[PDB]
This record gives sequence, C-alpha cells and structure tokens, in this order.
Amino acid sequence: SNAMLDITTITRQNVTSVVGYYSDAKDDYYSKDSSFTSWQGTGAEALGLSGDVESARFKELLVGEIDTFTHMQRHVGDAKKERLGYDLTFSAPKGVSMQALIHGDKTIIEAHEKAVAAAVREAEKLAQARTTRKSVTQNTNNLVVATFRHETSRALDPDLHTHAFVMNMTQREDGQWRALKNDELMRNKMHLGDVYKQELALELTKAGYELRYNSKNNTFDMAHFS
Ligand SMILES: [Cl-]
Ligand SMILES: [Cl-]
Ligand SMILES: [Cl-]
Ligand SMILES: [Mg+2]
Ligand code: NA
Ligand code: NI
Repeated sequence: SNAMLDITTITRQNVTSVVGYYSDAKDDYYSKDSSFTSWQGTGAEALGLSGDVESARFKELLVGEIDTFTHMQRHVGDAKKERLGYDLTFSAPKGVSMQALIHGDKTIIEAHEKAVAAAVREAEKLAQARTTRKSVTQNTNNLVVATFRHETSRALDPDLHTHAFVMNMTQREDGQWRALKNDELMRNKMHLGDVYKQELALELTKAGYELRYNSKNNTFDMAHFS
C-alpha cells in the first residue's frame, strides 16, 4: 500500500478482511515450498512453527486456539471487541517495488524480507503481558507472527509489501499464553517503519545498488527507478 508501515488492529468486527482468512480447501498451505509466507518471532518457534504458514493453523491462532484443549480468554466486555492481532504491513518504496516486480529482481525481494524480519525482531522487544503477583507488567520478548508477501506486479504502480500479522498472544514466564499488552507496540509505529526503511537501505547498499536519498524527508529509493 501507500504507507511505509500501516498497523491495522484486527477484531471480530473486521476479521474477514485479514490476510490469510480465506484459503483453497484442497491446499494445506497458501504457498507451499516458497517464501511468500513464513512464521516469525520467538513465540512462533515456541509453538514449533517455522517455514510456510499452514492456513488451518493460522486461523486457529487468529482466534486464540493454541490447541484443541487450550483456547485463550482475551475478553473483558463485548465479545466482538476482542482483538485478534495486528497486521503490520511494510510497503517498499515505488522504485524498489518496480525493480522487484517489473524487472523481476529477486535480490530486492530478499532485501525487503530481511528488512521486515529486522523490524519484526525490534517489535518483539516491545512484547508485554499483564501478570498478577498486584498487577505487574512483564516484558516477554516473544511474538507469534505470520508473514504474507504480496507482489502487485501491475505496470501501473507496482507495490511490493509484506503483511506481518502479529497474533494477539505472547508466552509468559510461567509458560502461559496471554494476550499482548499492545501499548508499546502501538506507540512505536514510526520507529518500526524506520527500522524497516534503514535495514532495506543497508541491505540494498550491501548488495551494491545505488540509492537516492531524499534529505528533506530522510527517505530513499532506487537511484534510477524511483
Ligand atoms: Cl494478514
Ligand atoms: Cl533480517
Ligand atoms: Cl492491549
Ligand atoms: Mg513473507
Ligand atoms: Na515511494
Ligand atoms: Ni496486501
């Protein structure tokens, strides 16, 4: 999309809009044997999730089904107001997208996903859960994230972006899965967008690409493709 980083809170009210909600019945995976989807976050690893995202499992975690015997209770009032997670959508600059999608440059795609992954690692630092010892807020440093890459390869305004869906869950010290306290995540949108931006530029520069910096806005794009 147009925003460098958009953050969309998913609830029961808007869940059918979330990336990954729909799937083809004949397939277990949206994109088996590719990197269009991936599980990320230390929480994902704690759940034994890695590699391609299985659609059924994504949908279970969306609504807090850790397993058949373990359904999260994330409610304090109206049932439709339950937060299911947060879509952190990272979109590449226009020239970067054109190089990736029109010129078919796989290096760019790799750089973009490394940049998303770095921003996800930063987001993890903001993971928190409420505990009772007296209410106590615990830094848990783990998220469960399902990423979906979208390659809008239209000649008119190519758009490379990845939806990094952060589940509304985090594993506490006691091993218990609880809802994320999203305060820190929410107030760090600009910071996370800049982590993605800086890391993307670093990766492209390392790979040898010439970038053009806009000094007024402190942004960048490809030197010849913008
Ligand atoms: Cl999504
Ligand atoms: Cl990375
Ligand atoms: Cl919250
Ligand atoms: Mg992905
Ligand atoms: Na742009
Ligand atoms: Ni999309």
